[PDB]
Amino acid sequence: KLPPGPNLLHVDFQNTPYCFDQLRRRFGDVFSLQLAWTPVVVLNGLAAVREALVTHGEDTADRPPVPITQILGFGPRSQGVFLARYGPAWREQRRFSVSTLRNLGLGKKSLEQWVTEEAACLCAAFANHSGRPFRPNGLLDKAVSNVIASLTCGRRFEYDDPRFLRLLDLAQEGLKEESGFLREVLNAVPVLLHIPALAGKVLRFQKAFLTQLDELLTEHRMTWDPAQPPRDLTEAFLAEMEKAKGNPESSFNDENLRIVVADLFSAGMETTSTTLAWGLLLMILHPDVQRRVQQEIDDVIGQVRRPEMGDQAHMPYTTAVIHEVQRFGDIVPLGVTHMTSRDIEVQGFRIPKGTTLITNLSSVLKDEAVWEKPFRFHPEHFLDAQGHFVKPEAFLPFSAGRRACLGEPLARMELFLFFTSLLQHFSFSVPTGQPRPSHHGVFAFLVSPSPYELCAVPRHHH
Ligand code: HEM
Ligand SMILES: CC1(C)SCCN(S(=O)(=O)c2ccc(Oc3ccncc3)cc2)[C@H]1C(=O)NO
Ligand SMILES: [Zn+2]
Ligand SMILES: [Zn+2]
Ligand SMILES: [Zn+2]
Repeated sequence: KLPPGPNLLHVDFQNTPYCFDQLRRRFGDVFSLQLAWTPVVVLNGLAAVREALVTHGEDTADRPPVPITQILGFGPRSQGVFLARYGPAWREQRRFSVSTLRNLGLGKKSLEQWVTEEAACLCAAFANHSGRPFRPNGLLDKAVSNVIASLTCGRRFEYDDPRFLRLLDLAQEGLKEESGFLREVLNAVPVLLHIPALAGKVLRFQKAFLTQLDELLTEHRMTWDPAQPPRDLTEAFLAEMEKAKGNPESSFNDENLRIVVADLFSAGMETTSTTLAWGLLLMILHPDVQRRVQQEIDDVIGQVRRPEMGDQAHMPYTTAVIHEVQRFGDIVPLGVTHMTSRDIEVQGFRIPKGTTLITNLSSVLKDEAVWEKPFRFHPEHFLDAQGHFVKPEAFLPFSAGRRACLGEPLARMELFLFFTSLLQHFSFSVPTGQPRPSHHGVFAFLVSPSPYELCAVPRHHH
C-alpha cells in the first residue's frame, strides 16, 4: 500500500515548498516522489510527521548516507551530529553536546547574563548607525555567532575582527553549498568524486570553513588549562579525547573535534540570527505589534534593567510574538531529511526501508486546519482570549523525535533575550522613503527574509 504520487522534473526547485502544497492538495498528506534513483516520501501535517518521527521514531532516526562528506574528514567514528548516521557515533556526540551545553550554564543564570552582555554589544552597534537605514543581518549574525563561539570556543570576537568576518563569510557560503546542485549530484552519483577538479571545487567553502576553525582550535589547544574544569565545549571534548586515547571505538578523536565544533558553531549562527532577522522585519511591517511588545517590556522589566529568562513567564505577549516569528518565518520549511531503518506504516501507507523522508515542517506551521490565519503574522496564534500564552502542538519548528534540534533550548534563550533587549532600547521602522519590504523569504535550505533595511531609533537617552 504505497503512497500516491505523479517526478524528476515535475518538482520546482526554485520554490519547492509551494510545489509540495500542490502535490499535497492533489495526492494527500503522504505522497511519493522518485528523485535521482532515490525514493522519497514527503510527510505533511502534524500527524504524518508525528507518526513517522515519534510513533515509529526507532525506525526513522537515521539520515540518508552522504558520501561527499568524506572530504570534510567524515568516517565511521567521525560523523558530527547533524549529518551523522543513527548509531553510536551520533548518540555519543549528541548526548555529549546536550549535556556539555547544559553544564556550561545553558539552563542557568551564567549563560543568560552572557547573552545579555552580547545583546548590549549588539544594541551599541545598532546605536552607532545614528538612526540611518541599514541591513541588520550582519550584526545579528555576529552577535549570535559570539554566543555559540563563547560556548564552543571559550571566546567572542570583535565585530571588526577580520578573522571573525572570514569565519562568518565562509559559513554563510558553506551553507549555500549544502543545497547547491553540484553537491547533491556527486553525493547521488559517487564516482565523479575522484576527478581532481570536481573534488577541488565542491565544498570549497565548507573545507575553507573547517580550515579556518582548525586555526582557532590550534590556538585554543595552546591556551587550554587541563588542570582546571573545562570552560567550554572544545575543552570538554579535548578532556574526553585524552581519556579515550587507545580506544578505537570512541568518537572523541581529532577528526571529529573539528566536525562537531563546526556543526554546533555553524548551526548556532545561521538559525537564531535568521529568525531574529525575520523578527525585526515583522516588527517594522507590524508596528502595532512592536509597540505592544515595548509596552509589555516596560510593565515587567523597565527601560534600563537587562532582561532575564524569569521575565518570560510574566510576558505572554512577547512570548507569543517570538513564537509567531518562528512559525511565520518558517526558517527550515522542509526540515532535514531522515531515512527509514525498517518498513513502517504512516497514515495507512506502507513506507519501505531505505526511503528518504522529507518532514514538511512548513505544512505543520502553516496548516490551515490548525491555525486561525496561517498565512498572516498573527501573535494571537499563541494567545487565548484572556491573553495567556498557549503553544499548540503544531508548533514544530525544531521537528520531533530523537533528532529534534538539540539547539532548541539555546535558541529559546537567545530569541527571548536578544529580541527583548533590541525592542527594549530601540524603535524599528521602515526607512522614511523606501517601499514596504516583502514578507516572503528567499527559499534555500534555510529561508531568510528578502533583503530589507530598517532604522533603529533609541527610545531614551538615559
Ligand atoms: C531558531 C533556531 C533553530 C531552528 C528553527 C532549528 C531547526 C532544526 C531542525 C528542523 C532540525 C532537524 C531535526 C530533524 O532531523 O528532524 C535541527 C537539527 C539540529 N540542530 Fe537546529 N535549529 C535551530 C537552532 C539551532 C542551534 C542554535 C543549534 C546549536 C546550538 C542547532 C543545532 C542542531 C543540531 C546539532 C541538529 C542535529 C540534531 C541531530 O541530528 O540529532 N540548531 N534543527
Ligand atoms: C559541520 C558542517 C560543515 S558538515 C556539512 C554541513 N554543514 S553546514 O555548515 O552546511 C550547515 C549548517 C547549518 C545547517 O542548518 C541547520 C543546522 C542546525 N539546526 C538547524 C538548521 C545545515 C548545514 C555543517 C553542519 O552540519 N552544521 O550543522
Ligand atoms: Zn577554552
Ligand atoms: Zn487562559
Ligand atoms: Zn537604551
